[PDB]
Amino acid sequence: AKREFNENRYLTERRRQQLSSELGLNEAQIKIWFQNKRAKIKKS
Repeated sequence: AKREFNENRYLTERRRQQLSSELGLNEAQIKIWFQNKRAKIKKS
C-alpha cells in the first residue's frame, strides 16, 4: 500500500486551475507561485 504518492497532482493541477481563476493570474505566475510555495515552505 505504502510506496509513492501524487507527485504534484492531487492538489497541483486541481488547485492550479482553481487558483488561476480564483486569483486571476496566469499559469506563468502559477509556476513561480507554486515553485515558490514549495521552496520557502510555509513561514512558521
